[PDB]
Amino acid sequence: ALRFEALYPEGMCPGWSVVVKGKTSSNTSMFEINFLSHPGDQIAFHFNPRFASSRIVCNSFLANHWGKEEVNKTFPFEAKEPFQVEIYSDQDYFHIFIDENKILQYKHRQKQLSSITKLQILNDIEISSVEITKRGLY
Amino acid sequence: ALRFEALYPEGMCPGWSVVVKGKTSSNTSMFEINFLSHPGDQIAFHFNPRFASSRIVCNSFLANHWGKEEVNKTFPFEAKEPFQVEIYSDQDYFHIFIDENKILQYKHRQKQLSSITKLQILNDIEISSVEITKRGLY
Ligand SMILES: CC(=O)N[C@@H]1[C@@H](O[C@@H]2O[C@H](CO)[C@H](O)[C@H](O[C@H]3O[C@H](CO)[C@H](O)[C@H](O)[C@H]3O)[C@H]2O[C@@H]2O[C@@H](C)[C@@H](O)[C@@H](O)[C@@H]2O)[C@H](O)[C@@H](CO)O[C@H]1O
Ligand SMILES: CC(=O)N[C@@H]1[C@@H](O[C@@H]2O[C@H](CO)[C@H](O)[C@H](O[C@H]3O[C@H](CO)[C@H](O)[C@H](O)[C@H]3O)[C@H]2O[C@@H]2O[C@@H](C)[C@@H](O)[C@@H](O)[C@@H]2O)[C@H](O)[C@@H](CO)O[C@H]1O
Repeated sequence: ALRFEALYPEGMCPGWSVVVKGKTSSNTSMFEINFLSHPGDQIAFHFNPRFASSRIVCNSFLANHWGKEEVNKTFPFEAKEPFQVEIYSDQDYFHIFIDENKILQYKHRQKQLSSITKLQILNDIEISSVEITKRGLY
Repeated sequence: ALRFEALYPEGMCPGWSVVVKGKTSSNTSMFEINFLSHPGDQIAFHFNPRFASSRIVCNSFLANHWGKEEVNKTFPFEAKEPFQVEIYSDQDYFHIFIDENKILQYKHRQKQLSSITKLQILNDIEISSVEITKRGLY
């Protein structure tokens, strides 16, 4: 189920942060935050915390296929407890912070960063806030 | 021109805050922030700062007609200068704060508040941030 979508047609990458606060409803489901590129609604970045297995799966869906999964060594979420996830893009990575701690980086596979105009948040997350902010590049 | 859209299908009213930060590009154009209700994409609240005339026009577009304009001349904007607009809904009004000053309140005309699932930001605004927060008091 779609919980939140945002569209910024001029392209929200690189140099933008998405900050999502919320918590899961279940102990053993999952949610995803996807960054989609236009045209095609390809998934440039899929961030998928899976609470049954305590694994964060990251991937891209390009040319009608999922690529190689990048699975983080740790799982800094707790089911049913509030978290903050920030995803910030630079020229080379999506950088993921959870509760203000740097957790992982994911190298861009879709290189056409300015085509990433759409954010979707799906499945088991009760959102308390979404912030989309133009940070720039440092 | 659509600059930003957000969809929150469970309803973002009442008790949510939307904070928009940005600046205009022109000295004498205009932008609008619209809260839309589903089904129908009716405009529950249209917030339209008009820089040529220094007037904030507020209205609703329901049953295929604009209603009575509620116009504020406080116009605490300056062309090309960063601003912060916060729109917070309670059970009775949309409350508007600009640069942390309360400017106006607008009584709900669309009474089906939970049907307000969509935010659109159009025309002459260069967005630097959009934040959408439940329990908009915090
Ligand atoms: C079984 C399969 O086809 N793939 C397994 C991997 O699961 C997919 O992992 C992807 C990330 O690498 C996505 O998370 C994907 O789900 C998303 O995409 C699909 C379309 O592909 C749907 O839109 C989902 O709604 C969306 O979340 C995962 O596939 C889904 O879950 C699988 C377990 C399976 O039930 C699929 O049918 C379902 O679409 C899995 O991570 C990997 C390791 O276990 O094994 C692959 O086989
Ligand atoms: C001329 C007219 O039809 N209406 C005048 C008022 O202008 C409209 O004001 C509305 C709020 O009360 C909206 O701001 C509207 O613009 C929005 O909606 C229209 C569709 O109705 C379009 O989608 C626009 O893109 C959108 O911003 C205003 O109408 C627009 O501006 C007018 C000046 C005119 O050019 C219209 O054709 C255009 O749609 C105006 O504020 C009022 C002042 O007294 O006079 C009304 O007649």
